[PDB]
Amino acid sequence: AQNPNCNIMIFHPTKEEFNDFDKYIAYMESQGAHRAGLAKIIPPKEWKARETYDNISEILIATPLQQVASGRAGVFTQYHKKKKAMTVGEYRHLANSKKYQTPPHQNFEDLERKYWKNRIYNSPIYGADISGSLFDENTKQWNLGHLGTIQDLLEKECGVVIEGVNTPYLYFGMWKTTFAWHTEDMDLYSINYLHLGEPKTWYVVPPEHGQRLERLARELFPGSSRGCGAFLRHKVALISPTVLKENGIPFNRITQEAGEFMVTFPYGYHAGFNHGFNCAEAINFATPRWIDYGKMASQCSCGEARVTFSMDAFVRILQPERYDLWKRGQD
Ligand SMILES: O=C(O)CNC(=O)C(=O)O
Ligand SMILES: [Mg+2]
Ligand code: NI
Ligand SMILES: [Zn+2]
Repeated sequence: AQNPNCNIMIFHPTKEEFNDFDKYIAYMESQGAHRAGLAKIIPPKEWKARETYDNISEILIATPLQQVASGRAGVFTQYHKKKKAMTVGEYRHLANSKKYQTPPHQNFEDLERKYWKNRIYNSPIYGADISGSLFDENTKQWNLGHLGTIQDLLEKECGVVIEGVNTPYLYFGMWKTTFAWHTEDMDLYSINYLHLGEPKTWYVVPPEHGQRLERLARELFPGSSRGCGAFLRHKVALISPTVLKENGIPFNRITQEAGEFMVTFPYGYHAGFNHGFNCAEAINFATPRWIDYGKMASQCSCGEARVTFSMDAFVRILQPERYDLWKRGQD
């Protein structure tokens, strides 16, 4: 088997290899990339997402979220406090303010250390889950707004027609803005392009050891666990790499920089943080290989996780037994 230590692999497609998205995902998985739970894709030097980002200040962040932490440095939950709307311009200015800017540091490793030591003592504001794309419509390759849809994948593989659409989301980040330990909705893939700004650091557990993570999480957040058997779906728990080492949880880390794609694979748990003001775009996608992961995906039936319109149909078709109890959580 390829990639038996489950390392994060980095790919450098040629522009010829960058034409067929589905094919290159399949290629990466033939080299074992999926075993890590995450891969890096460096686009070919010829490729451009768009001409410039000169005009993006006028994008509105309707609901910025202040990420308030509770707990110890390496084991904490965060809750999202809703703030007043602001433009990307206002957000970027806020991200560069003395209160919120990235501190002095030698390298990513020094900054990682400061993040984990000082994360809980601060409340950065995130512009997350904003519907839209910054890909130019004339960008034909790896345009996240022009991928085949999950519904069409489901229909090609299983013969069933369902409602739903699937569109990209933008994420405006600043120093310390954090994404908690999670898999994608329905354990789908995700693809994330870092359009501009400072880096994003990612941690990931191999899908074949996801249950080990889940078990640690139940021990670390014992109340949350009683409340909901898929409480990582709530996207609030943080666990540091030190804590993961101490408890024997296999994992890897990598930093994504501007102009790079990351792909998460079905049931690859991930978490991470932003180094400073940036903007990423992301979307879930599926392959034939996803269908069984979707069949087996854990669901939140405590009602905290509150998920998209399009997820109804996935659960309804792939998880008909779960569908009576799950939709009562969604309503
Ligand atoms: O970019 C973020 O903050 C979170 N991104 C992801 O979890 C993803 O693309 O799967
Ligand atoms: Mg604008
Ligand atoms: Ni994700
Ligand atoms: Zn729940």
